[PDB]
Amino acid sequence: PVNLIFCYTILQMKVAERIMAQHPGERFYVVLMSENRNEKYDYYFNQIKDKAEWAYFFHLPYGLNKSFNFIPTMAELKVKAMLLPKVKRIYLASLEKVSIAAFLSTYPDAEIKTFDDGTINLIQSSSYLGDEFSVNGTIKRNFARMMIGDWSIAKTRNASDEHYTIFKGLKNIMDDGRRKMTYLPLFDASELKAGDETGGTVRILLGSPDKEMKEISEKAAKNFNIQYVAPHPRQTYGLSGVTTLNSPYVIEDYILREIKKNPHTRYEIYTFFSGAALTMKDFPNVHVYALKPASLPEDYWLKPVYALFTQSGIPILTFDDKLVP
Amino acid sequence: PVNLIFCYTILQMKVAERIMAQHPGERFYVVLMSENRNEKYDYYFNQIKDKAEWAYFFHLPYGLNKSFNFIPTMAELKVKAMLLPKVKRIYLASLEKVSIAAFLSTYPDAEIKTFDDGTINLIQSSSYLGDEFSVNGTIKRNFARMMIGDWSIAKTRNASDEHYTIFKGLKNIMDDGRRKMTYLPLFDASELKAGDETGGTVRILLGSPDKEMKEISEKAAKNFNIQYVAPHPRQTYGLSGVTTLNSPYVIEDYILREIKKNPHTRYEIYTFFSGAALTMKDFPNVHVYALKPASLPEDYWLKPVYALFTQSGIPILTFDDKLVP
Ligand SMILES: Nc1ccn([C@@H]2O[C@H](COP(=O)(O)OP(=O)(O)O)[C@@H](O)[C@H]2O)c(=O)n1
Ligand SMILES: Nc1ccn([C@@H]2O[C@H](COP(=O)(O)OP(=O)(O)O)[C@@H](O)[C@H]2O)c(=O)n1
Repeated sequence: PVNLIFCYTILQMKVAERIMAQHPGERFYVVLMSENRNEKYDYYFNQIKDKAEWAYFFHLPYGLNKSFNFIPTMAELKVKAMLLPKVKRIYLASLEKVSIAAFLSTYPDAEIKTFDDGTINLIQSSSYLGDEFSVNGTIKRNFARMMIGDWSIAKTRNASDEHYTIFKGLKNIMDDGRRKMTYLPLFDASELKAGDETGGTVRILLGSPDKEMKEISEKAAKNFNIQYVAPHPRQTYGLSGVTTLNSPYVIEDYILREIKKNPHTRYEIYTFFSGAALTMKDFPNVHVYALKPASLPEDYWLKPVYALFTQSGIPILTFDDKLVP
Repeated sequence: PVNLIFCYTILQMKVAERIMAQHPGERFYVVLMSENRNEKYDYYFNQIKDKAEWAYFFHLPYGLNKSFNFIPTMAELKVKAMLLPKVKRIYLASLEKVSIAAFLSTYPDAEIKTFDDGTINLIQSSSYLGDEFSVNGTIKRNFARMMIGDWSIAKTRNASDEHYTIFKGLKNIMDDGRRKMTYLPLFDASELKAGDETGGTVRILLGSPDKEMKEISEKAAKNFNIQYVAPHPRQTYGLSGVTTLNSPYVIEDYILREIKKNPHTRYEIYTFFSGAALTMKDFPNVHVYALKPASLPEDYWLKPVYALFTQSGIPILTFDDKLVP
């Protein structure tokens, strides 16, 4: 159980030091956020790093703060005035209307538009009311409590008149009557020239970011005879006995390039319920499979995941990982 | 006149690219804010940096985001759950209740306490109603409009039950009946052992951060025969013909050390109305002077500055800079 202190000036750091020296028995994490860095600043930051359990110094880009901790002069007013950019419109993920809400309000006349955060846009309001979410003090209740509140503010607090979704035909949480829904497809399957699938089958497993799916994954690769793993961008460890595909592209892009180059090849994409299955279903010559490992709990994925997948036409294969050496 | 786009995932960056490619004639600044960095992320960031008029990639500290752009698994819920720190209390500058407001609300049961931003705490509510601030479309009106709103939310939106001020005897903007005011003195003048001022006078000019006070400053140093300049921490250029004092300390600290070491020396501190004069007035053997250059406009400092200074007992000297070679 910790205390936080936030600073943005040297004198505020001296205050942080007085506050800590007054609570010798307490734990402190201390964040300095400042546009300036120099000998003077560091010296007082490092004084705080020596007393705090943890300390971080965000070195922000010049002119992000349009207010002042001091009383400004006509000079200091004019400079900030004429560097403050002139802002007509702002685009952001729906949930960023919550977390970058304080910046939004400093541009009250900017027209706002949002786009999907990701697959989290696809869980509809009522789903967060399910029994799955309604036990108490549980980790699933706290999540639902949170999203319900966050979506509320994203929908009701800084009027934005349009929402971009990348998912064709699945109801969006932001489709609330208060805004235009626009479909914006990220991926161009035309000009690919994909024909009949002769000359072979390439099998790829999508990697999981959970370091704990390493052994399930390796078994999946063996069971279904998959040669390649496409690692998750949030993924950090490796699989043994499976050729990892190293590439700067995300999977969808990489697969689009391969189809262009290999227009007769059957592509099989296996995934533990990654969002990619949803963006990829309709790709020509691509066949997507959800893998549901029997050894994980049933509640390891939220009920809405299963619904979304079968609603989207993706096979959910039961996989008996425990029967694989 | 610009458009902003904010992202926190690769797919959101692809959306940013579609949005820009659809407004070829518009200017874009694009910010990616992400906890992960790698080949995959950079590649898509650099794609955006090639189309945007400007682009910046904040590489945030792990686990700052307690929500999800994807639908999380029981694993992904548990990990975030048990890394999310346990937070009892949060300390921050009064105005940071506005700018870090969205983080505050994600800790609804944390007890909150504030401290002064700086001298800006000393301008009282009504002062922002002055004629000085009440012409229209002016830069001074916009400032007052802004502070009035910011103070309102700092005072009324995330109940905090105590405010620390570093200024003894000057009314604080946060002294609104809704909270305890506590004086927290930053600076220990006792144990200094300052005696009668014999053995000489040391004169120091406080540097201005306005690169445009360079010539006024140099003249001040010459006029009043000041040998040393203490440069501002926000200050970035140098003075000619004045020995700059290089030190990691801020002025108050540095002066405290000097008095200990030189307990019979008279210290004269000259300043164009820096906040330091307010924290320093009562230091033993320190005599502070405000310098008001005749060649600047009268409205270069806000009326409340002058009031605060004379209210605080600091001499305001008229300085005829134009009469100095
Ligand atoms: N192995 C993988 C998995 C996901 N992805 C990308 O990650 C996106 C969504 O994955 P997800 O729902 O498991 O979690 P997040 O990626 O939204 O963080 C997909 O649309 C793919 O572009 C990938 O490139 N390779
Ligand atoms: N030449 C100077 C001027 C200010 N300062 C520090 O800056 C603080 C306030 O200066 P100010 O009101 O001109 O503007 P800010 O410093 O609040 O940004 C003082 O309390 C000093 O600690 C300094 O160390 N040296």
